[PDB]
Amino acid sequence: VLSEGEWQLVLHVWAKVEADVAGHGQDILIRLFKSHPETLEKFDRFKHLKTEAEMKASEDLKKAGVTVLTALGAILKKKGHHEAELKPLAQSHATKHKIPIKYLEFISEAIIHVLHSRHPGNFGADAQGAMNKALELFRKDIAAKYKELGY
Ligand code: HEM
Repeated sequence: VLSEGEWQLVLHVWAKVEADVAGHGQDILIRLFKSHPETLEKFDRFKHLKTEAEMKASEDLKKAGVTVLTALGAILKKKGHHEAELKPLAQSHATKHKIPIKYLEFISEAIIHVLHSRHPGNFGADAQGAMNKALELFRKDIAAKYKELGY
């Protein structure tokens, strides 16, 4: 459970992302792919991309970044009341895309990495704490649906 002050922090951080959704989302996916190459293999849509330059130049990767962050942004703004929004993502990711929960931990770390990279001196220690908590809560709640389905 996050406090109100912690959710306020999360959403102030998210306001930074909303100023350049496609940029943050592309950066997040690139970091994920480069740090954890097994993640890229799950995307028939992107597995042609070999080099970071190709990833950076991929307009479709930007579009995927918008899609991901649009969904995560809406989720965060529910401030934990996100059962309706998580259900379809659990189903798709566990059963169709075959994404292990470990890879959600990896994308969570990518988010923190990219926020630090883009906002040096402006991503506060309190904010990092709160954002970690929010992402932990998301993973816990998705993980429960995975467990249900045998994943
Ligand atoms: C914050 C975490 C995540 C969010 C909010 C998210 C959100 C989404 C959304 C909204 C879609 C499109 C709708 C759907 O199929 O359900 C999608 C598709 C997909 N996601 Fe995720 N995702 C996340 C993490 C991951 C991770 C970590 C991976 C892989 C390592 C992954 C792999 C995929 C794949 C393969 C697709 C289908 C892409 C396509 O072929 O168009 N997702 N995701």
